[PDB]
Amino acid sequence: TGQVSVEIEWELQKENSKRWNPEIQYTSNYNKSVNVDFTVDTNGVYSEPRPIGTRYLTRNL
Amino acid sequence: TGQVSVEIEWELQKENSKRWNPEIQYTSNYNKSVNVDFTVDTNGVYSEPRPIGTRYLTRNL
Amino acid sequence: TWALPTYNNHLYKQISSQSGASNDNHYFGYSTPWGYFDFNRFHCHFSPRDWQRLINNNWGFR
Amino acid sequence: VFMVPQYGYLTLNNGSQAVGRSSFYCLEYFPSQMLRTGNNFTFSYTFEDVPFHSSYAHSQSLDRLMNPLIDQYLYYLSRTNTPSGTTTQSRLQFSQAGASDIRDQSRNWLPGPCYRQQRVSK
Amino acid sequence: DGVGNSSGNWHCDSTWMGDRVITTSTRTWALPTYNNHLYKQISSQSGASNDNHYFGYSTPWGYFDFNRFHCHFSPRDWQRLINNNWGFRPKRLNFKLFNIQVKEVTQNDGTTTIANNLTSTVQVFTDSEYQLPYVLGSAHQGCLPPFPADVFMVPQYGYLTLNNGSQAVGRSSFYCLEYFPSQMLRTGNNFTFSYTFEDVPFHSSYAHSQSLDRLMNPLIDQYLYYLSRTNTPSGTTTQSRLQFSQAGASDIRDQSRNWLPGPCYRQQRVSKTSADNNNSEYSWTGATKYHLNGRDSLVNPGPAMASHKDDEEKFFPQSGVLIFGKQGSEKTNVDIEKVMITDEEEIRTTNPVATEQYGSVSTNLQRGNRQAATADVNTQGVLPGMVWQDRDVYLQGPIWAKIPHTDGHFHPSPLMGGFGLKHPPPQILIKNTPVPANPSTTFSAAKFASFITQYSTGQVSVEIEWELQKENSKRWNPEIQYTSNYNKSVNVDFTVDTNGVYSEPRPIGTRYLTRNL
Amino acid sequence: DIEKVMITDEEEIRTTNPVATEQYGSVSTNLQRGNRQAATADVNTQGVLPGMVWQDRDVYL
Amino acid sequence: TSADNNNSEYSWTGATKYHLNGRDSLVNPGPAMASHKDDEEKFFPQSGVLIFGKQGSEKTNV
Amino acid sequence: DGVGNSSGNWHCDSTWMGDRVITTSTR
Repeated sequence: TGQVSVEIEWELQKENSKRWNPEIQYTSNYNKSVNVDFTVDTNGVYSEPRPIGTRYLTRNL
Repeated sequence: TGQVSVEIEWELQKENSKRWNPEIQYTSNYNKSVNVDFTVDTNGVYSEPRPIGTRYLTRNL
Repeated sequence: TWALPTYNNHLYKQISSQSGASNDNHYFGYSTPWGYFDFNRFHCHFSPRDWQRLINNNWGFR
Repeated sequence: VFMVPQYGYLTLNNGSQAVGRSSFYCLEYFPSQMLRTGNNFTFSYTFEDVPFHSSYAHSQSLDRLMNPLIDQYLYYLSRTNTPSGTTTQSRLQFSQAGASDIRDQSRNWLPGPCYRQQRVSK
Repeated sequence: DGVGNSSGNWHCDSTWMGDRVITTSTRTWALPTYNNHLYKQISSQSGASNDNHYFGYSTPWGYFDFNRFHCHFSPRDWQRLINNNWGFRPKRLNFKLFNIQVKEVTQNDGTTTIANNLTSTVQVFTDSEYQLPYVLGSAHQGCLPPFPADVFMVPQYGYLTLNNGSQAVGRSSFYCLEYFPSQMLRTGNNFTFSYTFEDVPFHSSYAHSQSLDRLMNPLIDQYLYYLSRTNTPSGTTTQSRLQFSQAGASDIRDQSRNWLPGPCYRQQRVSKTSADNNNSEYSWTGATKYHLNGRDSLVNPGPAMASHKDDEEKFFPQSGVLIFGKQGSEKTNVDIEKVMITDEEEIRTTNPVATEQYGSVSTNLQRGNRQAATADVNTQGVLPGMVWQDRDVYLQGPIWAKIPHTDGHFHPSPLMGGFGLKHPPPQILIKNTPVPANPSTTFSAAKFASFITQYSTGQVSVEIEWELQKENSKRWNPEIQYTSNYNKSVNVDFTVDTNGVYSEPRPIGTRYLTRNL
Repeated sequence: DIEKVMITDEEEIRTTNPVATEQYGSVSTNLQRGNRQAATADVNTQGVLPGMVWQDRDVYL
Repeated sequence: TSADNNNSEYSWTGATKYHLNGRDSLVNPGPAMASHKDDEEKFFPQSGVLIFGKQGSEKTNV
Repeated sequence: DGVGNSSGNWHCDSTWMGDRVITTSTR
């Protein structure tokens, strides 16, 4: 047994949009729930509730 | 008559949170509508549909 | 782009509340031929997207 | 396109009438640059240092700042009287606040000032 | 250096150098594996009243706290400090974790076998950036013990976030402590780090010798007039005539004064003698409280204000003072003799009495056909010109507290007393690294549950440097100092009994020297 | 009518700021004793007291 | 004006005061606040203003 | 160094620097 550690460096292409109206972003729901999303429950079991895909910002063709 | 132009420089305090679960952000609704939010209608009348307040990110006390 | 008329026909005027007005609503002042610029509302400088960019990402600004 | 607002100001008043202290200002008394077509007017300003406006909402309430697992070491007045046979007798009893009685934990801080309002519903 | 070379040397002495004091204290600690190495979500019980709801998490991490004064000062050291100094404050601190021990317990067959595990490690990290909820300064248990000999058990870290009753709102924050880089230690390693406090005002260790109401010269009259008498006799029936006078020794209550006492949020008054107190359950219904988000929360201790007027040592505010427990006191519903109730008579010169109303104010415009009426103020907000004294700090009392990160805090000195720091000493979190037992030879994606039982032990040492404001009084008659009683007793104060149990018999507050206003 | 305006919402500052509609707290107004029950009164207006913390009003677009 | 004022000894019972250590002490002058509204130069606070004596005024009950 | 000296220090943080991000994770 023992520890393993992986580090990765990622480059980014910053969003530069000049769109006027507000875009769509990813937000956790404001409403109350017995468990918060992406967190251990009463028995200590982490769980990813939904799949998150990278496409929320929009650009023209 | 004539043109007026005002420029302002604003300083920012970048969010540095180490929270694990995803935070709440401001997003326009995904659903279809006869008018998009924050845009001129059929007759060219711009309109701010809802008030937007600055408090969405969360920090501890 | 802005447009500026000639207010008060180029004359300073003294103005006050109406005799009928309740005591809470009395006032006395002047109206001037001058027009002023104001941009004290936030949307004057930020566009909705710009505003979105600002709130989502920053803890503070000034 | 917008229309420039018209400037006016209010000073002291005694009802409709204006008291002696009231100030009348002639705007022209101030030097003002005169522009013709093909001229421009620019000027620059730097704000004073001011505190950043918080664009965050706290994730922890003030009443809840303590650790749920460990009890405090300070005591509070839990129960003022205790049963004595059939009729209850005045006896003071103290306890240490814990998760069970969070409302009673000792705390360093107090909420913000309040001037109360009336409540109307949508 | 090596497995068999000690990481550090034990240090416990207080050394005084002019106006500076360094107090070092070393303790041995033990750290279990909390929550079986699993983060857990915790909340109040369905039955719990709405005032008692909460939602948060319990973490496998254990933290160090030393926010109690006796952790650093010995009773004699404390005596030296109060008698001699008008003020003091913390300057900087040094913290060390050395002689780390990790052991393994084999509990098969009803007999427990404990043995070294030189390979296993402890993860320690300091939250120097304050991205973790600060659980310090809430007067929790587990402080480095007052007595040096005692061994203590490291507290377990947990935190509370937003909640809507039992349920947790969307805004609630879940923090993974591991997400923070934490240095890993083996036996024969050490962890040290240093911190320097921010400039803060000295905590007054003096009690004023002059009351606020009395600051004037007894011999000379004022030159300002006050409304002495509103009406005067006119034959048989008295007539409305205004008369003015200059206040003097004779009518001291009337002298004009520049200053006002400190703000007051009023308390309920309960007496140490059972007889006086009313026979009813007013512990909560009669208590002074504030409201946040629909939850009534008891205001304890509350704004600093004297506990009792003259000759009323018998009384004390319901929740307006600190109350420490005598050694051996249980958790729930102890009798009065089992606690120690603190006493704030010192601040009465400038601070109101918690039980009494701040003042009287006139509420109606009088006239010929309407008598002059006034009403009491039980709650006065700060007004310009007020002066007050912050709450006292005791040997068993808290040292500091994190000022909440908000737009506005006014006079942000912790209400329990202590030093209100913006950037307080960072929380130190330590957790045994989990070690997996014999795994199954065939692969399985499910997470492990069969860890090797472990606990770690070792020494911890904290040093703090304190600055002093030496007493410079030119008073003629002798002052009041703190002295142990001359009389014989079966046990000396502040010492282990026949069975080796250290015990602090009484609370010691810093205010004995006196200065003028 | 109400539908013709937009009413702002300050739920964010509730963690440290009182609820505008509700009273700040309760304070005891009489000295109890054997023959006198313990009574308290609500405070609808509390001035700043030492130790208070609060959040300034939000700014909107 | 003597007439307006009520015919009673309210100099102390009716006065605004604060309490320190069980002693009621008159709050004079007290926090700065205007002495009278418009057109009420006739009135003044009981102990809310400064009062100087004209030259030659005695000590008690002038 | 030795049997009783830890080989490494635990790292898990993501740090953002302009258009670059470094994400480290230890298990």
